[PDB]
Amino acid sequence: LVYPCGACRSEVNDDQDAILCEASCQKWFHRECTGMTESAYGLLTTEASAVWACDLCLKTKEGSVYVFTTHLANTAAEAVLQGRADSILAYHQQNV
Ligand SMILES: [Zn+2]
Ligand SMILES: [Zn+2]
Repeated sequence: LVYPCGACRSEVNDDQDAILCEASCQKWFHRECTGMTESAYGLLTTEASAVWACDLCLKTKEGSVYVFTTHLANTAAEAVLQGRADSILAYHQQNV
């Protein structure tokens, strides 16, 4: 099969950091095509109860587990790294 990046349209390969808009548009995105940080990527992909939503799905409220936009994933991860949140789910819980 082939999996075109939802933003740049080239193939997303297994050796590339990538996230899936799995609860909506069903497209893979290269991490660097989304604005997501490395830390947000590492923490979100490790959390099986978390799903990510891409910017185009957010724009039309497509589809309307814990849901993170790129911005929420970034800020939750920064709080984790700073020792200000115990985990990205704990941050989501507190902040919505
Ligand atoms: Zn891409
Ligand atoms: Zn999407």
